[PDB]
Parts: sequence; C-alpha cells; structure tokens
Amino acid sequence: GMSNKFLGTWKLVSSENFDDYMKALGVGDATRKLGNLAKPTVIISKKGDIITIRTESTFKNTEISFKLGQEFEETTADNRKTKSIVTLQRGSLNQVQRWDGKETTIKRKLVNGKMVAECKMKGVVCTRIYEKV
Ligand SMILES: CCCCCCCCCCCCCCCC(=O)O
Ligand SMILES: [Cl-]
Repeated sequence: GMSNKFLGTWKLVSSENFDDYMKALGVGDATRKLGNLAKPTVIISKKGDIITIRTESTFKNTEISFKLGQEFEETTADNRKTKSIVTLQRGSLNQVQRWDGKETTIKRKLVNGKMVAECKMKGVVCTRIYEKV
C-alpha cells in the first residue's frame, strides 16, 4: 500500500505555477492572491485502510479521508464539490477530482525525502514541494 514515508507533517517550501493552476480551476483574483501567499502544512495520517490528508493554512483548511480506489465526496479549498479517487502508481499517490464535466489531478510522490505535488489542469502543470517537519 501507501509507503509509511508519506505519514507525517509536511511544510510547503516551494511552489511553481500555482497562480496559473488556480486560474485553470476558475479561482477569482482576490482568492488567488491569498492562495499564492499561503504556506500550508499538509498532514498525512492513516487509521487502518483509511488514509487522511489534512491541509492547514491561515486562509483555508481542508481534510479528505479515503480508501485507495474508492470514490468519495470531496470539498476542495476553493469550495468545489468533487467526486474524487486516490490511486497508487509506482509509489505515487495520485488524486483525481471530477466536477461539472471537468477534471484535475494532484500527484504526490516522495523524492529524496521531499513530497512533490504535481497539480495538472488542462495544459497547466503546477509543482509544489514539501519538506518533512
Ligand atoms: C490551502 C491554500 C490554498 C487556498 C487557495 C484556494 C485555491 C484553490 C486551490 C485548490 C487546490 C490546491 C492544490 C494544492 C495541493 C497540495 O499542494 O497539497
Ligand atoms: Cl498559511
């Protein structure tokens, strides 16, 4: 299953192309301004086969609990009501969000101890790097 190296508290240290990714989601100007200034902490925890990913930031908090491969209702930070699935592909934790005929992916993988989150929407790719704290 998911590597236990995912479990723990993660702090954003780098974000690239987040503004254009938010635009792709349809996020308004003022919201993106605070979204680009946020330095969220991500906590990944596990209770049995239920994985929990909590994101904490001054602006917004989110939390999703899921089992690999099983669709679930999700509310994103920008307040999208999506049906989402998390899968494992070569150790990569890949989350797909679907809503209003749209689709975006957030792929999380471990690289030299860092967690690297690739966010894709249409032809827009955003990379966010976290470090274990
Ligand atoms: C939680 C801070 C950002 C809040 C601003 C809302 C803009 C919508 C962005 C929602 C998708 C976030 C993708 C980041 C994924 C991650 O790095 O874990
Ligand atoms: Cl923050």
